[PDB]
Amino acid sequence: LDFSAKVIQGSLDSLPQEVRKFVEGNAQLCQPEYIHICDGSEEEYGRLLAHMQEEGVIRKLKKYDNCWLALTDPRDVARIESKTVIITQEQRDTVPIPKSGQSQLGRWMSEEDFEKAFNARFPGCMKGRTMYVIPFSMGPLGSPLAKIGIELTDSPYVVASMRIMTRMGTSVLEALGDGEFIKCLHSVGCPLPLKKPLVNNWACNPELTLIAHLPDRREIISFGSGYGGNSLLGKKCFALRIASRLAKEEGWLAEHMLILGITNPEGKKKYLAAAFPSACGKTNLAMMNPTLPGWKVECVGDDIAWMKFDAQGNLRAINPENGFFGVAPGTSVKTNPNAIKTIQKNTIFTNVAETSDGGVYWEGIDEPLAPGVTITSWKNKEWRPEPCAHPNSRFCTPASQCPIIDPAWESPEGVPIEGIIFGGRRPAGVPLVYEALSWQHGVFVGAAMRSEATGKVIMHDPFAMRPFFGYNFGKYLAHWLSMAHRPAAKLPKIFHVNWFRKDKNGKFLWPGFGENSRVLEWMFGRIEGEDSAKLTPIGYVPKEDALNLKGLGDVNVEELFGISKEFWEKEVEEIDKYLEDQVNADLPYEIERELRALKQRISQM
Ligand SMILES: O=C(O)c1cccnc1C(=O)O
Ligand SMILES: [Mn+2]
Ligand SMILES: [Mn+2]
Ligand code: NA
Repeated sequence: LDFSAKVIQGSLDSLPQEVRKFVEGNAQLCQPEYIHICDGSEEEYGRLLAHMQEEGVIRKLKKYDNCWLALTDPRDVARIESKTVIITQEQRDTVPIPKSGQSQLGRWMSEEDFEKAFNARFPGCMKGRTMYVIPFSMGPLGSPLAKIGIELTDSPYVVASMRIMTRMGTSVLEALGDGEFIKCLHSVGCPLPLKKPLVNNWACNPELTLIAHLPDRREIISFGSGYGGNSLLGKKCFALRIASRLAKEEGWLAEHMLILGITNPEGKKKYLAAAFPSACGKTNLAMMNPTLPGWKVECVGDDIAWMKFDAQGNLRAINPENGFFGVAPGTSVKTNPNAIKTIQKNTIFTNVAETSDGGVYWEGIDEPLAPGVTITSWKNKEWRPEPCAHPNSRFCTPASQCPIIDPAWESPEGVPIEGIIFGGRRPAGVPLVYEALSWQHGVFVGAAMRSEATGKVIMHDPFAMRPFFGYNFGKYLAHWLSMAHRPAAKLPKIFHVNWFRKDKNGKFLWPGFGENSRVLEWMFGRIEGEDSAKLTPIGYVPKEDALNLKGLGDVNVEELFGISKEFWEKEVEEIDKYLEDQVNADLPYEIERELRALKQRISQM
């Protein structure tokens, strides 16, 4: 009952009553050998890294300043949606009841089934291991938008990564007090003595992997995987799934959006948010190096945004994270030079390749290696240019190290969002940029998002939230629409972008990268009320010569902004059937109305 004798750091007595209960009740259940209450200190961090190094769990990267490499079990390398569930009394609160097929907008599990699953996994699960108690805040410590969690885990890798990806340690505990917190429980599911072989010194249990959310109990319970999205419970589980439910209840928004600040040559600054599918491109835009002279781009965050209208009706956003857990492959000086600078210090890498001189390597890194330098792949074999890095391999780096981190990125009141950008991977039919005709149309544009996966398949990913909805997507849509009836709400301009448009030959029509600053300039000007737009059936596009195309030469703007009736007829039809099937009885009136209006404008082409 009393686990005081097994505490190796901190004190049960010093914790708040409800934090003590959570820790102890789970210590009784999981049966850890020790309990380690994290203080978040450098001493704690450095010593835990050194200990993972002793046990072959991580390798130090001698080329850089305090960087580390973990290579995982090939079976445990990404989020598993088919094993990710939300528990509520009624299925319909978690997912809309689909008309004809299976739901693509979430996975419900009953309380009864979950309790059985829990009981078959967690008892004894931490035997012989340390239970780490991680107090963490999501958002700047003083922010009224910030929310506090306690994560218990038996993985040192999760602890170190949480120190980066959240604000972690003693000060969180002192701030929390007798307040409320999200209860976060995680185990890798490998009690000692090990029943099964350990692969690549990476403890996991694929067969029993389960990532569960119980919003009504304020608990996140995750078993069997050590990989980021499944084990860093503050991130997807808390900051999108639980938080989007809380957001709905409390009248704010929790979204899968990057946040950047952009300043023009006359000193005026605006903040924008953007939701793109997990098929990334977010971190690139969030850290964009703008080519346009006199423009500046600074990063507030690259993944998640918690947004709330303030008393003045401004939509205020914070980044609830403390770091960047970005996709490593494809990251280069060319694609994201700001990312390269960030990750050369104090960064934990996972499943990337290692050079013989202790550097990192991945596909699309585009840095020649000196003759003499050989490469060891993420699978721990020598490698010759099978990919040297796993395609979902990662870097985990502090946000404060980004050389263009926004000076207001930790401001407790957040930053005012004046524009919201949706977008996706569309080779055909969708213009480079357009602007929604209204808030209601803008919500429909988010609802309608489609993107080509990596023959090709084009999938729906509404609001970039398909894997992340905390609750019924229809009600989520209703929640977005309600904002139009909030008292002083200054509703931001909604835009949609497609970097991926190809010509007949399969070649990109837009150069992208830092040239995307040119599209951001147009957005900026439209927010200022400029007359730079032309009306089309799908929304406003830049009118003749509105974009700055100087220094690019002859970009084919006709094709790049071409809108075909036959394509868009097909598009609205496909969207109609998707919303009817997947949202069904929960599709709000106003979304059906936007659908009809779009169909109608197209038919008149
Ligand atoms: O869980 C992930 O893989 C993940 C990790 C970091 C940022 N985004 C994602 C995502 O899928 O959107
Ligand atoms: Mn993401
Ligand atoms: Mn309305
Ligand atoms: Na390993």
